[PDB]
Amino acid sequence: PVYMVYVSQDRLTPSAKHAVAKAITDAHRGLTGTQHFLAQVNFQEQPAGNVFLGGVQQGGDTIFVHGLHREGRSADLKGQLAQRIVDDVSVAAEIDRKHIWVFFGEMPAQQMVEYGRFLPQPGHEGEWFDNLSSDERAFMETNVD
Amino acid sequence: PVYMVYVSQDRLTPSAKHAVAKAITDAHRGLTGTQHFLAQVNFQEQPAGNVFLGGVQQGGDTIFVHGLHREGRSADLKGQLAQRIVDDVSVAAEIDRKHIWVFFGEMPAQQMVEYGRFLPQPGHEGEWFDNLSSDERAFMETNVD
Amino acid sequence: PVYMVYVSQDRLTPSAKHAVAKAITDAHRGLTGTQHFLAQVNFQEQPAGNVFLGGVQQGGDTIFVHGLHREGRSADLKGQLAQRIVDDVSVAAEIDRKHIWVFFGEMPAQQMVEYGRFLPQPGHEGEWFDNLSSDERAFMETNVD
Repeated sequence: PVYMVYVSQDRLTPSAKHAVAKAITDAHRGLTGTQHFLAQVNFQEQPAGNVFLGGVQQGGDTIFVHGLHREGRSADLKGQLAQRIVDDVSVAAEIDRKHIWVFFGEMPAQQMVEYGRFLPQPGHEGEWFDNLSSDERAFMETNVD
Repeated sequence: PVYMVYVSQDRLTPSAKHAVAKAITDAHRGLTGTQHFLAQVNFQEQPAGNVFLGGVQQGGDTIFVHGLHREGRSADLKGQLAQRIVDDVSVAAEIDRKHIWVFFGEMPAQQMVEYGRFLPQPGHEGEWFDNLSSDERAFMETNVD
Repeated sequence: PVYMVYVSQDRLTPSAKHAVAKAITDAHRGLTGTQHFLAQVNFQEQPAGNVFLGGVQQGGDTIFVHGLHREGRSADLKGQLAQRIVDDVSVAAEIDRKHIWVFFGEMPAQQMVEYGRFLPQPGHEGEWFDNLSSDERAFMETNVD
């Protein structure tokens, strides 16, 4: 998947960014089976005051997670995954849960490309990994924490 | 909903950001009934010259509104809401409507979290707000302009 | 369409941004037939280190293209469009394909607005253009390269 994470500049230190990425990644790995290296977390920083809620300019505590997923999982799994992200981003960022927004969007794997390769359907990532060329496997392997 | 608003750096003054947010938020409330505090406007500023139309680098005048909505509304309602955002943002920011792009994406409310809580379906915002904590309602009430 | 392109700061020069924007616009136009001026490429730059793969912070090499399309095209056409974007962007940015992520999201044209006007169904771009007013057609025409 790709998790776009919209935060205010200077709200998360580099280590807090690492912590937030590891929380989102571990959650997605834990609940779906997808290997760590297929999960990207992409922080998008904007000056504080760029978020408005109901017309009121905000400080810099709001966190918006936009999660882009392959189609094919159940509503039940997706709810657990969103709740676990709320949970673990709150702990990892030391920010209260009422600041955390999480939307999941879904697309057919047939129109999703990671590492220059089309994604498999959500249960099939094991065989998929194996007919990647040598180098592709070696490269992805290095992206695991 | 979350409205992501893609604009160039220094194109909108802070007063214009407030007026554009208010404009999007009032149109959304006026046409859907969703309470003000549930509508987020998130400005993503980039240096002018980062937008290309037909391969031709632009100045800093294009505005792309990307609305992330719950599923359940009619095509006619989304059409009126898209058009009102066009008209009202054009007025708020004093920009010709030909600079304004607006896309709506929808997701099930079941996979959509705001203020740390799962959203209801689009007609049930009343019941939903009546079963939040006292604190949660209070934090939420402060985000109305 | 709108192509959101997430790249690291100072990884693409002005000229490289242009080439990547031309690669995408040409790939889209070749394969779909949509006029050049209807294809927006919108570069979102963030400091290097804001991208985490498997929870591993990246340099500034990763590119994520998020395509926002009208519904109505075949899975095979979109597979050819995604592959050609990956290929052409690889040459134009001088970046290995293993760094390129491409996702397509689709929405009904009835909730999609470009240049302040609702988009037509795919394939209906020609007739659509002529019942635009003279000045709208004229502003649009200037965005071809």
